[PDB]
Parts: sequence; C-alpha cells; structure tokens
Amino acid sequence: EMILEWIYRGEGGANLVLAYAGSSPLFVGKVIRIQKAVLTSDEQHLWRENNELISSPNKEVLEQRYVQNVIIPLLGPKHVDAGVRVSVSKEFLECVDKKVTKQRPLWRVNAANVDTSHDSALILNDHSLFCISVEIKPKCGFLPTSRFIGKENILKTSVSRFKMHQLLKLEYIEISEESEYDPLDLFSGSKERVLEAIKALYSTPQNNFRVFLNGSLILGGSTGRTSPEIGYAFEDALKGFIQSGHRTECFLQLVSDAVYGSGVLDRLLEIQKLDKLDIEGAIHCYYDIINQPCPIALPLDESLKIVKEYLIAATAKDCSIMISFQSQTFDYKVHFIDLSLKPLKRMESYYKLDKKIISFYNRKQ
Ligand SMILES: Nc1ncnc2c1ncn2[C@@H]1O[C@H](COP(=O)(O)OP(=O)(O)O)[C@@H](O)[C@H]1O
Ligand SMILES: [Mg+2]
Repeated sequence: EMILEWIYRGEGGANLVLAYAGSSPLFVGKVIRIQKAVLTSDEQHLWRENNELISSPNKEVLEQRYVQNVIIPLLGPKHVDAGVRVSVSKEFLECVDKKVTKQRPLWRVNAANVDTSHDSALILNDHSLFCISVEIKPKCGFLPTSRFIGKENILKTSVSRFKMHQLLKLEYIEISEESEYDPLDLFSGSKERVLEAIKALYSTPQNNFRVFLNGSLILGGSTGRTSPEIGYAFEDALKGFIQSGHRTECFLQLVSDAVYGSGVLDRLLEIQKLDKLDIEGAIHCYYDIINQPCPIALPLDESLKIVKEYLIAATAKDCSIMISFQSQTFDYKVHFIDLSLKPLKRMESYYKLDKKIISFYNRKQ
C-alpha cells in the first residue's frame, strides 16, 4: 500500500534491480527489483499443494509466495527474505525505463526492456549495505548418477555441467576464456577447496564473482580474466577496509572463511540435489505431465513430484549468494538472492540445452 508516482544496480535474465538514493526510512537499506519483457493449468496443478501460491494474480505475489511457502521451508528464514510487493504507476515504469540504459549492457538491452505492464514490484533489503559485498552465482555443485543418462554420454557423471558448459559457452563467443572456477571445490564442503575455488573466481570472475563497496561495484561485470593492473586497481581500492599487495590474499581468505563457516553452501546443494534424475530422466515425466509423448508407467502423482522437484533444484541451481562484511574481526550476513520459480515450459529448453552441451563436449573428444 502506497503507490509510486532510485539508481541502477544490476540485472539478470528477468529483473532490473535499482538502489535507493533517498532519505525515506521504509525505503532506506532497500532495493527495488523490477520485471522485464498467471499460471498455466499445468503449473497450477504442479504447485497445487499450495493454494495461496497457485492462486496468485501476478509474479510479484508469486515469487514472494513461492519463496516464502515453497523455498523458506527448505532453507530457513535466516538467509532468505521473501520480499514486499509494492504498487506502481505505469508512468513511473516508463520514467525509470529511461533512467536506466547506459550502464545497461547491450546484448541484454536487446532481449528485454522493463515490463511497463505491471503495477506491482518487489522491495528487498540491500545486502550490499549493513562495507564489502561479494555475490557468488555458484551454479551446480554436484555430478549426476541417474540410470537415465544415456550410455553415449558417460561424461555427465565425470565432468561438471559448468565445466562442459564453459567450452560450448566459448564456441558461441559468450566468454573469451574458460573459467578457472569449479563449483565442485566450492560445494566440496572442505575449507581447503572452498578457497581454491574462490581464488578461481577472483581470478576469472565472469558473471559468477562480483565485489561491492558501499554498493559500488569494484570487481566483476560478467567479465574477462582479471588483468594484473585491475589487480593493483582492485587491491588498491581495498586499502583501508583491510590492514595489510596482501590485502587481496587476505580478503579472499576472509571470504573463504565466511562462505565455509556459515555452511550456507551445504543447505543448498541439498536442494540442488532434488534433481534426482537429471533432465535426460525428468524430461519423460514432463511430457506425461502435460499430456504428450516423450519424443526422446509411474503414476501421475510421482511424475508430478518429479518434475516439481526438478524445478526446485532448478531454482537452487540458478540462485546467487551475497556475503557482506564489516567491523581483525569482521561481521557478515550471507543471503540468497534470485530464488525464482521456473516456468514449466523451461523443461523443453532445459533438455534442449543439455542435449546440445553433452553432444558438443562429446565431439571435442
Ligand atoms: N537483495 C539484493 N540486494 C542487493 N543487490 C541485489 C539484490 N538482489 C539482486 N541484486 C543485484 O541485482 C542483480 C540482478 O538481480 P537478480 O535478482 O539476480 O535478477 P535476475 O533474476 O534477472 O538475474 C543481482 O545479481 C545482484 O547483483
Ligand atoms: Mg541472477
């Protein structure tokens, strides 16, 4: 309740996120997440064990309810925050939709603008405040086993989706350079491997690693490999916060610690592991679910449970982490961001891309 009649921050393949540059208290220490560009009969039934959710008139209530009633059950309220729907004037959105641009990338602006056809939107806490913030999009930290992975593709079990992906990514000139990062070290649950992988991240950040100083981006994009001058540049900007060219071994170590310590990565890999069958498997259920033939036996309910659980792992595989630091002794909050319910149609796309990735990496040999 209130209706609206804000400075650029970030943007994934869904929302614009802007920060609050004003003096109002309900809005201070907040950020507003805006949509770019309300359930299929099949979605309603997949998510039907929660009526409030399946009843939703628009996404804002939807994500909000999803996160609160589907996810928070799984991750606890500590690192999660459901969001606050909030009214908006269509004219508001157009106004912003120009205040944007600029910092805005291009291959991105291309695909999507702001959805001027919502009058709703999400307000969230600005985990870049309380300061040095890290955001990790870890991606998937495990390997499959599922007896539904073809024989032809026996690498899906020995080489991570992320790693196989970088290759293709490359062929398509998304990234100029293979990433060092191995989501396995990170989800490996050991202090030693955590740090390996966060150095990996610093090293070549891409769209996984990002650092924020009083809300201001000082490392990260996605990006190409950290050229040594950016090193001194970044190590420079550190001068102050950290008492120590060592401020940057120490800082990574400081991240290593909070990530491993909070053990937030574990209470995550579990949800990611809800993908019990892998898309090669789960795709068959999807078609039965929707009423068509698996162009690639269990009761309707088990199939549904399966596709459903897949989509929740799917949420957890595409989320990001935020770690904040203050005051050597430091404070820190870890929070999850980007915990969206995935469209049921993505099942065809999920499988599409998987097919393509495993097929390309299989060639490479
Ligand atoms: N709660 C938050 N606090 C501070 N910054 C955020 C928050 N949520 C998102 N951001 C920034 O905005 C970016 C885009 O937000 P995100 O929710 O990931 O959008 P998308 O779903 O389009 O990826 C994030 O990667 C992060 O850098
Ligand atoms: Mg994102």
